[PDB]
This record gives sequence, C-alpha cells and structure tokens, in this order.
Amino acid sequence: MRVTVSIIKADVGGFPGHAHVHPKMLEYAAAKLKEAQKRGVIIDYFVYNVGDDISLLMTHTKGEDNKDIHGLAWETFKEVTDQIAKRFKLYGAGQDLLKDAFSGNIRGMGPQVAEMEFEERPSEPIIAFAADKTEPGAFNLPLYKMFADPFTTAGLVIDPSMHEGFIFEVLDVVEHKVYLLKTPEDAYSLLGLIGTTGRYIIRKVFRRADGAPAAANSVERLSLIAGRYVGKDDPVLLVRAQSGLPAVGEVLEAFAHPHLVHGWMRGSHAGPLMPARFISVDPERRIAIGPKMTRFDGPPKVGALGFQLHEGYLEGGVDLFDDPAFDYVRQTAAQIADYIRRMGPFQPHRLPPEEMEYTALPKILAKVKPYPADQYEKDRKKYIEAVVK
Amino acid sequence: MRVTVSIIKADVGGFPGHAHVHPKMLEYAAAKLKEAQKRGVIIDYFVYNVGDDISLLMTHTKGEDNKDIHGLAWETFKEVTDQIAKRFKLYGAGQDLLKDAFSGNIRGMGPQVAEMEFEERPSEPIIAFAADKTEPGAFNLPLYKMFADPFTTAGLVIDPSMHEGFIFEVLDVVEHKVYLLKTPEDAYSLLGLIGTTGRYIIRKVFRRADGAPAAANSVERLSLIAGRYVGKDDPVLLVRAQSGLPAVGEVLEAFAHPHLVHGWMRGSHAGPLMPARFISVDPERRIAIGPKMTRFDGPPKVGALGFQLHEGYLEGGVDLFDDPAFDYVRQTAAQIADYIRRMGPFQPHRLPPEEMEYTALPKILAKVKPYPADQYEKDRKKYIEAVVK
Amino acid sequence: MRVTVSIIKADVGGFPGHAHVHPKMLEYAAAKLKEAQKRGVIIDYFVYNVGDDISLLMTHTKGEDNKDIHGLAWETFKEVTDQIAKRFKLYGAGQDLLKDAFSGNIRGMGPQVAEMEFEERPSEPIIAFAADKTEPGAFNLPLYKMFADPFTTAGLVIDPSMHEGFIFEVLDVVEHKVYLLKTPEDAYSLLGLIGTTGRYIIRKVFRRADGAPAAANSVERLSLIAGRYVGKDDPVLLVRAQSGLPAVGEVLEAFAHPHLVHGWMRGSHAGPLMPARFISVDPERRIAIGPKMTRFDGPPKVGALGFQLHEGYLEGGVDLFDDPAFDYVRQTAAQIADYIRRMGPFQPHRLPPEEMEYTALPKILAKVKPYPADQYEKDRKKYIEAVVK
Amino acid sequence: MRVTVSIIKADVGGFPGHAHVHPKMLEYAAAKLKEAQKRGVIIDYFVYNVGDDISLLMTHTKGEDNKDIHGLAWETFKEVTDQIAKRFKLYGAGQDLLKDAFSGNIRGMGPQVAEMEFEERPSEPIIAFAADKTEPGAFNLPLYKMFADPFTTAGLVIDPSMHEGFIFEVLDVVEHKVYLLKTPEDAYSLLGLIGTTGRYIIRKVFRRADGAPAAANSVERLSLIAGRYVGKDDPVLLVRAQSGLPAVGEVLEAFAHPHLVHGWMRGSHAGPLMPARFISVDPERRIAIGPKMTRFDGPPKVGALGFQLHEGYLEGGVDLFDDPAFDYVRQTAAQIADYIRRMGPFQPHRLPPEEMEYTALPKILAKVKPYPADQYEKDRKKYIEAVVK
Amino acid sequence: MRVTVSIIKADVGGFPGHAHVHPKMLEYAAAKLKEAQKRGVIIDYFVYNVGDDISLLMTHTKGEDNKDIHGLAWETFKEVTDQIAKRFKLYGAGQDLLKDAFSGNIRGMGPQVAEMEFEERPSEPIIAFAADKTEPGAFNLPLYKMFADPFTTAGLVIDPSMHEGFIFEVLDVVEHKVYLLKTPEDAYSLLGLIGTTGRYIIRKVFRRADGAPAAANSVERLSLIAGRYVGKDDPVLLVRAQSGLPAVGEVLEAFAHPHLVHGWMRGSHAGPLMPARFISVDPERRIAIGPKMTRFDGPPKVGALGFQLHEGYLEGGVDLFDDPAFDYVRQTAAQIADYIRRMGPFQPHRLPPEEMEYTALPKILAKVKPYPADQYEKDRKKYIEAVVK
Ligand SMILES: [Mg+2]
Ligand SMILES: [Mg+2]
Ligand SMILES: [Mg+2]
Ligand SMILES: [Mg+2]
Ligand SMILES: [Mg+2]
Repeated sequence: MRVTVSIIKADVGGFPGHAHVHPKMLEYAAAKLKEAQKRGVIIDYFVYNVGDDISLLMTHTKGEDNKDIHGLAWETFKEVTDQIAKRFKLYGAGQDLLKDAFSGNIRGMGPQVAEMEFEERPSEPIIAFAADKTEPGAFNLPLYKMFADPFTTAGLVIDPSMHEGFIFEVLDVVEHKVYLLKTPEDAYSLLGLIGTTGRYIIRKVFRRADGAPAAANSVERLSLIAGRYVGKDDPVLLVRAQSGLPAVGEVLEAFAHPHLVHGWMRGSHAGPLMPARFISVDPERRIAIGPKMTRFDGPPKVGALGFQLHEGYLEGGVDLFDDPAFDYVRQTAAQIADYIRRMGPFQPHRLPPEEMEYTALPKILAKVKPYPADQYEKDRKKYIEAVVK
Repeated sequence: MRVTVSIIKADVGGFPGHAHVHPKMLEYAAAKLKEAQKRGVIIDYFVYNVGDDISLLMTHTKGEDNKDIHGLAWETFKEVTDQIAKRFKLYGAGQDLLKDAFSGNIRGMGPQVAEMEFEERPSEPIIAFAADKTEPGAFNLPLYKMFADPFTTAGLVIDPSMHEGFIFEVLDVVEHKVYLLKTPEDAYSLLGLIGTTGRYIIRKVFRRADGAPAAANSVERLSLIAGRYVGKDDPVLLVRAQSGLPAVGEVLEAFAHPHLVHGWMRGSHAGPLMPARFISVDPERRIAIGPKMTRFDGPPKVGALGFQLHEGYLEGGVDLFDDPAFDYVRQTAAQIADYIRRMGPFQPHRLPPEEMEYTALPKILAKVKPYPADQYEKDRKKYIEAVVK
Repeated sequence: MRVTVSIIKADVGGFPGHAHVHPKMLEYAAAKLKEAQKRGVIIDYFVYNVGDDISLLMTHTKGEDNKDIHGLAWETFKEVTDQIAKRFKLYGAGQDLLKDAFSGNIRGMGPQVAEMEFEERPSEPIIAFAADKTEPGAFNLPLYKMFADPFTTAGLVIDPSMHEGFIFEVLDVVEHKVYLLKTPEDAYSLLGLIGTTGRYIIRKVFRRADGAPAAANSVERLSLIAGRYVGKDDPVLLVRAQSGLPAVGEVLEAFAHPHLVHGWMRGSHAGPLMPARFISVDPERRIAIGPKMTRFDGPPKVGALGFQLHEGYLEGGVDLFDDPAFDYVRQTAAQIADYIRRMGPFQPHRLPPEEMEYTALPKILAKVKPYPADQYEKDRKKYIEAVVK
Repeated sequence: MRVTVSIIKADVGGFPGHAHVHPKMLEYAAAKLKEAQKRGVIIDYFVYNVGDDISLLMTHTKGEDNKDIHGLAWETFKEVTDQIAKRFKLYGAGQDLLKDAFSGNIRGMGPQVAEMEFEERPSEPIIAFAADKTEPGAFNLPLYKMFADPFTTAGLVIDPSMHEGFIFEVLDVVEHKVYLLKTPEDAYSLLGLIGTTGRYIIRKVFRRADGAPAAANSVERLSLIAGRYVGKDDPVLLVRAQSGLPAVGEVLEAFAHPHLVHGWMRGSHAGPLMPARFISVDPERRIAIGPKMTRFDGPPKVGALGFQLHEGYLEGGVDLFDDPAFDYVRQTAAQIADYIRRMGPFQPHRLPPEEMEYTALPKILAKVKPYPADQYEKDRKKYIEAVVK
Repeated sequence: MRVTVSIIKADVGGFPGHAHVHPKMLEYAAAKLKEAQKRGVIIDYFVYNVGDDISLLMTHTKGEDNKDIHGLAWETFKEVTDQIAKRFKLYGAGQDLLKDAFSGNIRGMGPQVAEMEFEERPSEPIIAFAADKTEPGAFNLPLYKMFADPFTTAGLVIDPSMHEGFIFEVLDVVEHKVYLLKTPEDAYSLLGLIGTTGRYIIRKVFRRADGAPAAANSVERLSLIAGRYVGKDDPVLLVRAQSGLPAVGEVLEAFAHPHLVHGWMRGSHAGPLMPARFISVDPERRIAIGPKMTRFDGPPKVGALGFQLHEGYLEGGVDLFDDPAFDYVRQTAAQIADYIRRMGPFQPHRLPPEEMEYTALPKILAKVKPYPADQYEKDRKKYIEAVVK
C-alpha cells in the first residue's frame, strides 16, 4: 500500500527560555493525535521534542501537502499553545504560529514540514531526525555525505544496486529557484551550491535508478511576516534506509563528525551539531523526551529515532545515537563548543552580518560618527586630540 | 550429573535495519522456552540479543547435536519470524532461516550453535558470549589469549593445575579439515593458522590434563545456499571457567584489548570489537536486552553473561563487561572506530576482495574497458588524448 | 628623538607554491637595506618571513607615509622579484606588486604597511607581528583583547595609568569610512563592528590618556586591480608595550587562544591562527626565517619578534612564542585544524560566498538549469522521471 | 622547454638491518650524479632516503623510459652496493638489484621508477614523496583524495579550472591490465578497484581538461625472479602542483590522516603511514637524510620534499611535513601503531595469506595432521583421548 | 672470521650525584681505547653512557672472558677514576671498582660484562643496550618477549627459520644455579622463574636450530664485598639480529611497553623503563652521550645503539629509539612515573624488604618497642593510656 510519512514540527513554547519543552505539551499532543487516529484521520503517530522544538510524526494515506494532515498539526500546536504554553506563561508561547488562520497548507506559516509518500516496502525502515538551535542547511553536510560520499556510505562503491547514485533537489531559498543535481557526475557543482548552507538547501533526495524518494528535509523559501523571516526555523528530516538506499548505519555515520552549523545562541553563531540521546523513549505512550539546550542555548543538537513501518503503523521509535561509539562524538562536540566559545562575538563563531537572526548594527551606525576615509587621513591628529581633550 | 549447555543463535529480524531486535521477539522466545521447560524438554534457558542477533541459551540432558534441542530452537526462530518479524515487517525478517524444513540438525541451516556436554562440577561457572557484526574468527584472538597467552592468563604460569596447557580444535572452513594443536609446544603453528581468521577458526578447546571441554565457538564449514555463504554468520561462544580452566577474570582479560575484527558494515570492513554492557538483564524473566549497533552498523560488539549451573539450572546471567575498567576499553574502541572510518573504502579498513560479503566488482569489470598493459604503454598518448577530446 | 617604525610586507614569490620563501630572497633584501642604512636612508632594519610573506621592518626619521621609505621597500621587492623569484620561477613571483610604476605611496599597490611615529621612550619595547594565510581582521580579536578585555590585560584593572582605556580607529574597508571608538564606554558598539572581521578592521589604536600611538595594523580600503581585490592581503602589525600600554606579556596573552580566522587554503576557509616559532633568528645578519605552511596551505600562523629601540636602532628580534606554554596553544591549534578540515567545502569552514577569494559559482550557475520554485512543485514528478529515464 | 623529472629508488643496504641507510651511501650517490651533471647527462639531482630506501631524483631532457637515465641510476646503485654496502657488510646489501646485467630499462629489475615529462610551466612546483615499509598501493588513498575528494581538495569545487576532474591510470598488477577512469563520473568504480591496494594501483594521473600529466606513482606488474616477487617494493611518487592541479597544501592534506597501509615488519602487516620530517636537508650538497624505522621495523613512514623547477634546475628540497600541525598527525600515528601492535599475528594487523611477503604455512601444513571434518566429528572423543593419553 | 663483541660497563663517577657522567670521562676512555686499537689489542670500540654508567663496547678476536680485554677495561676505568673522577671530586668516584688489584677476570669486581663470540655473518647487525638505575632482571621481560612472545616477534610464527625457538640460559643469582629452558615448550616454566626478576635472570640466549649465540645480558651471582652486594649493578645487553634471529625492529618492539623495573632512587623502588634517545652520537669520535637521570634519580632509562660489523669493525652506532613512535612510549613512561611516585614509600612502588638496596629497618627495630601480640591484647587500654598521659 502507499503510505505518507509526515513530520510537522514547531516551537510553541519553552521551559525555561529555549532550553526544553514542558512535558505536558507532549502529553497533550499525543492525546490529541490518539483521537485523530481513533477517527481514522491518521494511521499512527509519535510525538517528541529536541530542545524546545516539538515534532509530530504521523503516518496516513492522504498524500503530501494534505490540508487535513497540515490542519490537524496546526490545531494540535494551537491547542498546546492555548491550553499549556499560555497557561504556564512558557517562553515564546505560540512562537512559530505566525498567522491567525489556517489557509490549507502549514508551509510558510512558521512550522516545518518534511514528508514523503511511497509504496511501503517488504521492510520499510525509516529514521526521523530533529535538530534544535540550527537551520535546515545544517543537514546539508550529512545528506551529502550519506548519499554521495563514498567515505561515509560504503554501498556507493560495494553495492551494485547504489552504483547509479542519487538526485538532489536543492532549493535556493533567497531567489526561490530549484536545482536538480545528480551524483556522482554533478558532485562538485552540487557542493558549490550546498556549501552555502544558509541559501542553498537540500530539500529532497531521490534514488536515480527508479526515482524512489529517499529523504525529505524541512525547508521553505524565505518570506517576511511581522518582524520575522520564516523558512529556516530548526529543521526535521526523514530518511528511508536499506535495499538500494543507504543502510541505517551509513545514514548515522553521516552524523558521526559533529560539524559546525549556524544557529545556537540568538540564531547568530556557529557551533558543533552534537548527536544526542533522548532522555526517555516510551513506544507505548508514543512519546520521547529529547535533550535540553544549556550553555549558550545549545550547543545545537540532533536526535534520531528509527522506526519500522507495517501497513503504516510505526513500530519504534529507537534512539539511534545511543551507543558508546557516539559518546566519543559527543565528547568532541563538547570540547569544540568550549574552544569556539572563547571567540565571543567575532566571526566565524558569530555569523556573517547578512546571516544574523539578531542585530544591533542599526542602533550602532545611528550613534557612531563616520568620517570619510580620505578626509580622515588629513585630519587624524585633530580628530584624536579632540577625542583626548 | 552430566549436563549439556547449548547456545543457539540467529538473526531473524532487525529493528530498525540491523541496529537491534524488537523486544517482543525476546519475550516470545522466552515464553516459548518456558513451555518447553514445563514439558521437560530442557532444564533452564536465558534469552538475549546483542545487536540484531538473538541467542537462546538452554541447558538440558539430551547431549550435543540433539534433534529435539536443535528443533526446539528452529521452531522458536520460525515462530518469532512468523508472529513478530513478518507481522512488523522487520528488516531481514527470517534472514538466518535458510531452508524450508528442519532436517534433524540446525548446523548449516543458518543459525549458529555452540554447545558442550560435561559432568557438572562442584561449582560450574560458565560465560556465554555473543558478538554482532562479525565472524566466528573474531574470537580467535581472545580464545588464543585466554588459553595460551601467559600475559593474559596468569594461571598458565602460576597455577600447577594449568601447566600442561590446552588442545585446540581448529576448523578450516574452506577445505573442511580439522587440526588439533596443543599449547604450549604448538603455539607458533597454531598462530600460523588462526591468524587467518576468515579461514581457520578455533571451534573447541579442551583441557590437556584430562580432555575436559573448556570452550565451544560457533562455526561451520562454508556452504552455498541461494546467493548466500553460510558458516561465518555472527558467532556465539561458551567458556567454562576456574579450577584448572582460566578464571572468569582471565577469560574477560582476553577481551580487554578491543582488537580489529572482520564484519561491521555490509560484512565487508574491519573495526574494533567493543566489549559492551547489556541495556538490561532480568534474571527472573530470563531475558537480557543487549546493545544497539549505530554508526556504520556497529562498531562490532561482544556481550558477556556469566552463570553458575546447579543441576542444570542457570543462576544469572551477570553482565561481566559492567565495570569502569571496561569503560576505558570502550573509549579506546570508540576512538579507533572513528580513526579507521576515515579510511572509507580502502583496505585494510575494507576487507580483502575474497573476504568481502558485498561486491560490485562484477558490475565494474563489465563497464570499464581493460587494456593489455603491453600494448597500453605504446599507445598511452593516444588513449589519453582520446579520453580528453 | 622622534622615530618612525615601519613594516612593509609583500608576498613576491613562494617556495614551493605558497609554503615558504626562498632564503636568498631574505638575504638579498637584507643586503639591500644594509646599503640603504649605509647611505642614511634608514637607521636600522630586520628582514623576516612567516610563510611566503616577507616583512621589511625599518626604523628611520622620515615620518609615516614617506615616499622614500615606501619607495625603498617597493624597489627592494621589485629587485627580489627580478633577481631571485623570476630567476628561480618561484610560485606567484611578484604576486603582490600590482602596478608597473611607484606613485609616491606603496599603500593600495599590493604590499601591506603598518607604521607609527612617536617620541622614543626611556625604554621603547615594541613587538612586530606577521600572519600568513589570513586577512587583517584576523588581528581584530587579539587587538580588542590586549587593549580592552580585562580577562587578557590585567593592567586595565590594576594599573592606574591604563584606567582611562584606548581609542580604536576602525576602517570600514567596503564603504571607506573611519570610526573612532573609545573603550571601556564604547566596547559593545566597537564589537558590533569589528566582529565582522572582513569589513570593519582595527587599523590603529591610541592611548586615551594622551593620544600616544599604541598599535598599527596593516589594512587598506578595498580596490579592484586586474582580476584582484587589494586591501586585505596577509597582515603585519606593530604594537608598543609597557608603561601605560599593555605589558609585552598582555600583548602575547591576546594570542594565547588560537581563534578561527578567515584565509587558509585559496583565501576561502576558516581555521585556527597558530602562534608559531621562527625556524631561526639571526640578530647579527638582521634575518629571521619564519614557519612553513603545510596542510591545506596552513593552518594560518602568526609570528612575533620583540625589539628594544635605542636612538632608532633595533636590538632583537626575540621570538616571543618560543615557550612550552605556547606549545599547548599550538597543540590546540593543530587539533582544531584537523577537526574543522573534516567539514570539507561547507560553511562555516568554507567562507560566506561574498567573502570568498575563489569561486566557481559563475561556472555552476551557467551549467545547472534552475526551475522557478512555484512551477517546480506542480511538475516535480515529471522533472524527476525525466532525470531518471 | 620540455623537462623530464625522474625518481629512481632502491634499497641496496641497511644500517642496521632495515632501520636506515649509511650516510656514505648518499654522499657517494650524490658525487656520482654530480659527475653525470658535469658531463651533461642530467641537468640536476637530489639524493635522499626514507628508512633504508634511497631515492635518486634527477631532472634531464631525455624523456621517460630512457636507457641512459635508467642506466645511470643502475650504475649508481651498483657502485654504492660494491663500494659501500658490501664493504661495510650492510644488511640486504644490493637487495633490490635483481639481475646481473642492465637490459635498457630499470623497471622490473628491482628499483622503482616514477617519472613524468612535460613543458616546464611559468612556475613549476613539484613534490617528491618516498615511503618506506609499504607497497605502492599505500599511495592509492592519498592520490584519490588529492585528485578526487572534495573534502581534501577544495579546488575541485571552488576553482573553475579543476571542475572537469582527472584521469586515473590504474594498473592491475596481477593480470597486467590497465584501466582508465575519470572523476567525478567514475569515482565509485575507481574506488571499487583501488580499494584493493595490493592489486589495483594508481600509476599515473592526468588532468582531464588538457591531458597534462599530474602525478606518477612507481608500480610494475608482478613478476617472479629467484624466490622473489617484484613490482610492489616501497614506492616513490611525483606530483605537480598549482594552476589547475591541486595546490601544494591540498596535496599534503591528502596525507593528513595517517591511514593503515600494508607492509611494516616482514612486508606482512598493516600499520599507519606516518608523515615524517627529514633529519636534515642540505640543498647545497643535494642530500636529505630521512627518518629511521624503529619499532617493529616502522611504523611505515612517508617523507615529502617540495621543489621549484627552473630550466630543469631543482631549487629545494623543502621538507613539507615540518609543521606543528603535522605533529598531531604523527602523534595519532604513534598511538595507532601501539594500539594495533597489541593484535600480534592476527588479521587484519597481519595481512591476508595471499598478500603476505613471509610465510611458514608450507612448513606448518607439513607437520600438522589434518582430519577430514566429516570423519572427525564421528571420532572426536577418540582423537582427544589419543592426544591426552 | 670469528669475532668477539664485549661490552664492559661501570659507574666510576657521576656529575652531579648520579644524574649523568662528566664528558671528559668518555673522551679519556675513547683516547685510551684508540691506543689499544693502534697496538692491535682490539679491532674497534665505541664509548657511551646512559645516566652515570659508562659502557666500553669493544670488538676483538681474543674470545670471551679474556684477561687482556677485561684488564684493558679495568685499567681504562681505573685511569678515568684517577685522572678525571677524583680530580673533579665526582660523586661515587670509582664506585664500581671494588678490589684494589685485577685478578684475571673483571666479573665479580663491580663492572658488568656482556660478551659473545661468533662467526661474523655475511651481514652482522647487532644492538647494544645500556640501562641506568635498574638491575639486570630489567631485561628479563624484553628478552623473553623478543625471543618467545609471538605478539612481539612475528618471525616466530611467519618465518620458517625461527619456528624451532630459542634456548635461554637463566642464572639463579642467589643459589648460583643455571637453568636451560627452551621455548616454545618450556615457556611457562621459564616465566615461572624469570618473573622473579631479582633472582632468576636471563644471562644468554641461543638459537635452538644450531646453538648460535643470540644475546648476552650482564649478570653475576650475588657476592658480598665491603658493605656491598655485587652482581645486579645496572646492566648492559648485546643482541644479534636478523636471519633466523629477531629482526632489529622485533628486538626494539620488545621495549615498546615501558614496563615497571626495580631500581630508580636508592636502588629501592619500581618505576617505568623509559626507552630514551642519546643527546648526541659521534660515529667519528666513537662517542655517544646518553640521557640524564633527573626526577627521583630517573625514571630508569634504556638506550639502544645499532651497529653493522665488518671484519670486526663497528660501523655505527645508530640511536634506535629515535623515532616519533617512541615519543609516545616516553610520554607513557613520564606519566606512569608521575602516577607511581604519588605512592611515596609504600610497596609496590618501594621494593620488597629483601630486595631493597637501602634500609633503616635495623635502626627502627632498635628504637621501637615491640609487644608480644598476645599479651598486648589484654593490656591495650593500659598501653594507650600510657602513651597518652
Ligand atoms: Mg528551537
Ligand atoms: Mg547480526
Ligand atoms: Mg601569504
Ligand atoms: Mg625499504
Ligand atoms: Mg648507574
């Protein structure tokens, strides 16, 4: 049967600040999806956060971009906001709900969506990822590695079925243009685009042999609402694994180096993406509680829950960064976070001025007197004595 | 009384991919062996996985190579497959069940067997090991060290009762020949064979003083069924300890260096064997849940459960890698895994081409034009300009 | 007496590639300045490289921006180029000599200049720095720390004479505007500018108590010549120390964290600034040979030579990063270089696209077909089947 | 002008054992090439060892595979052998000189050759490498990375001139077949071959844009002479850098991970390739003394000397692994050597039995009685009691 | 020709204390052996220290235990003592010269001797070792490993010529008994003796195939002279390498773990044996200056000089611990020294009371009142109140 797997995620309130979610928020979302499941809206669901981002993972047969699935997640977030976040005066209550009324599609309203529809395979293993305190281009390097780096995914070289490579759908989120690139032939051009992780973001990946969908990363073109740019809020990512697609372990290997990503404190710094464990995973209650953000509102972290689909039912999730081999990767990330933080407010630890979520440049350039550099040279001495006097 | 201890193991489905087992699979196997115990088929049992490999450890008085014990494990695996793995569309559901019908002996049908029969001693401590993502020759180095390396087992030198050494039964799994070698005299010839861990595998070890059985490692001659070679699937290992045999701590010391073994991703790489803790051990329900495989489907891991036998009853199991002294060994293994993975698809991190579980060599040699090296030299320039043009 | 200390630096040829300088280049420059000294053009000099950048440090009484001092360095670089670099076909021979004819001022012709004129104090300790494979804003973080961070320079807090702070002259090299900011009051606005190290660069620093010059960093507004942007070539830096100015050790402390700077391979990456030893320092021949650039053309490195001035004579230089305490800082830098290099061509290890010295974006956007994102959505399936077929 | 650069290398005697060369051997070779230069046979030369391997690097205008250049190196090695190695009874005196008489071509007589002829560029930087205690496929991983891995060579992605990639000439040294593969399109097939580093070896690399030669690695088809296989003796490697070819730093970056290579003790183990410094480099005497091999006859080491060519003259060499950034890489290599050595004689630290330089398998299989595995099972008890009695 | 290689060593004065030797002492010894060589007493020589121990290495054709060679070393030590050590009032001047008059044999007079006579092979590589601040049983573990541990010397397993193993001549230095043990068969009994490194010391090793001498370690039965025990003064060790004997690298591998040895401060502690570099090796002057002993008079250190013999002439020496791979081993030794020193005067960091070079037990038991334990119990209260009052 064809099945759609959708992750719809928002930050609708933190506890405290942007450190984590209030557990009643997940409990409320899970009870609400349980009712949708009883009514036949969806087949199955799993609710979880990483930091203060909540992901609603839902399986159903209504296809991609479906009004009722998008509206169900909208209402679940609205209700969590009204009944829990506003009630407890959570920090940034309702923050990612940026319109008063649902239009038909949740994309561009604040929440992030990653979804794929496909024929359910004889075994259908999938992994859902959520990263907090970063942007969707944080997954550019791991998506490139798992689908196109033969030092990550050994099947590209030793598995006859993966020899033909993959198709990447890359969104320019500034000029709203899509590029389709194919590896191995196009790997250098692809990198020339996706290395600029704030602008050119891998949105989907397809198997080249047959076009099957292999991954979907949540990203939208930038738009402006109120003060705010939307499109590059903290991402969620779905990946199908095995049988012509990368093995679950090749997918996870692509996260084994905790690379520097943009976001962290005030969406304005770069720091290492730490692959973190969930605090708890309860497959019976359909709820996982993910890790907190602490020093400097991070470092940014990514969680991974693996599932096996059967007729759309989600058996899991399984925390796939729970292994002493990944402790070494978390230890490297903790040490790199401490190293780069000693840089304080300088690039490249602080982001490039056009990529900053926060600025006071406006207020500075309004108080500090500029001198044309030509005239300044002639008068340096006067200017300095003036400042001294 | 004489007692037989048998471990029969298979991979019959993973969750997700090859990362772990579904816990209902162990619960079902344990309830099924509990019924066999009620009917008097076996005395006692313990069910556990490491990665996606399930071990059925059973004690009974039917001797080695027994049709009813082998058939009981066959049916338990078949039923787990039909009722749980196929139901949840687990990855590689039934993978190690390679014939439609049980012949009398489970050896050579896919599952691995290690078993010993002996007079139960006044104290009978034993250790059961299971390693996932490797081959039976992974235990060649630890078996050699615990029975013949005086830097591992101090009793060889300071215990008068162990001075006469041990007999190793070594299977050439390619030409189906058995060698019997005795240490200390034959240590260099033994090493000359078992250093080739993909071909010459220690299958049993006996005490030289009296012939008592000391260890049994699961290994079978290679055969071909369907696409597949069988014999060298992930191994299980039984070792008896103390009183003329190595102490429990000398047995564990032989795993204290996390040596490089063959297997890991796609059965086609080498990586360190990490001695891992079980996630949980429940001696009342007769079930232990072992560690996951994560980055690159590993690294390979070995678990150890110790037991004391009384009239065949299994008091335990006790996780014998649960000690801060072994954290240092897991930390070394995590760091070596990260180091060797930077080698990507090159030997010796990728295995020798004859030892590979996976290859695309076939597909490559069918697309890439070879030039005889003699003629090539004469025409190099033409050939290169041709490629350039 | 008033004395001018000028450092004029260029890269005029590498050996091999951009790894180092040919030692005859320093020998020729030193013999040429020795002749200028005999003729009374300058008082004293010291010639040295870091990587493939040669610094001519000269002391004289002709003031800042002097035609004869700038012309002497021009001719010395021209002659080194003609007689040594072109002769040995050195890589990038004459690279920083970007006009055919000297105009009066070497600034904006390719070479970098840092110079200060002042009354020579009763003791006049100064430090000259040269960094290779980075931009002048690499010194923004150390200049800020040594003059305004009380965790670096303890005299700001415990030395009554430094309590009034410093004046920073900050050049916007894009719009050619100068800002004058004073610490402590203006520290947050200053950081808001100089954190953008590619655009707002500290060019001079003055003591606030009396206006005395304290530091000069080589930086020019950006201009275009041939293919090339000039202004942000590898910098050189002069700092006066002690008696109301930071102690020599507070100046060096500002380099004790090897922060990430822009440059390294192809002027297009970020990597740690390693404080390196000179290979040799010969105070009698007036020549120091600085460190090589190796992996990935770096990592970027900074050398420090301290001098005591007497009547303009330069007693030194002394390698001031030659101490086991700085080995720990070099070890951190080597480890961070290895960590960040695993990021390959992704930001923030690769620079922001507007800050890149190298791009192939042009060639990419000319070969890869863009689809308007709106229409693309409607037709995704057609587009993918097309790519697959 | 067209120039040929040739490295011809042999081991003709060690001091002591296989640890290093006697310095008189390099002095004699240098005086002999100085005479050839005086007679106009060659333009310029540099003589150096790494471990007990001596490289004669010569520049000349006689093209590749030239009888007089090959014969000059033959005679230089013969004379070093007769006058120095035999005189001092050096270990393996003349070892790589495997015929009594020179045939016209030194290839296949024992010594290794890497050579390229090309038009000398406006700047012609090149690097010569020599590795001791390994095989030519040791350079497969670094050659692949510097010409085809965009995580090593950033110019593949950001340098428009390198976008078209490279052509690899791969020798199957077992069946004497050449493959020509082009990256990026053919990267997975190339890896599928060169990952088997003992059989498929990169021999040359060409720029795809124009066919220019970019690298030459010393490798010959296997042949048998006396007891001995020739073709895979310790290799030497030439690489041209910059301007469409990888920068000197991208070439060195490809050695920044000290990957496991085959060779080390008795040509029969795997251990990390350590990038080592030369003990001394004397550009005036044309002699560099490279590092010793110590524990376990290694670990294997590679040295790198960079040169700038002018009319064929070799200005250099410059030790390009002499940088604190590479100390961290040597420290990793020393730690991995200590880790893997604890494996003693087991694969994969000992090589696969078909790849071994040394075996005693012959002598073992002649003393140890094999039992057919079928009959053995029936009689195990008799066999063990027999051994015990 | 048959050649004898003899090392005769003594400590005859330290500079300062027991930290090193005065360099004039080596210069005087070298000039004296140069005269003996001119007179034809010996063929060739090399003079060197490690710590405050001087080794005279001499080659000659007078066989083992020769009066004129032993007397030449006696007189050289006497003269160094009279002319240099007494002149400069060096610490422990003449300390190891324990009789007034030479008897014919230097063994048992204080100096240590290791010597072997053999037919000089077609290549005759040998290594001379000297360890300071330890006893001859310090070399028990490395001699056992290089001749009998297949995890150290891979030739035992893969070299048909070494398959038959070795004969160890073990001296019980307490009861003056010799044992002859052969490996592999006798390895456990051998270890049962030589594990007691203060009593049973390997003195010689012979190849089992033909009886050829392979090593000689300096050790004598204990005797008493004046206050002093002689026999176990700091040792020197000769080893022949290659061709049926362990390769030079297998010999050095046996020192790659810096094991704990007895000696260090006051000959009364245990600490790690650090494999150290020589400060300088001058093959023309026949002199090497070895490392100092510093913290706590150590840690104990071993130096290794390799030579190639030709007609008895000593070409070398070559410092065979000079390799970054051994820096890691020195770093481990420095860290273990710091760890164990925090134990202060407790076993096992302080030696067992019968193995102590120093004791004050005598003086203690003469001041401290013992109470019979039986009566003490009855009266504890009285005894304590007495002490308190
Ligand atoms: Mg968030
Ligand atoms: Mg398995
Ligand atoms: Mg430069
Ligand atoms: Mg060699
Ligand atoms: Mg001493």
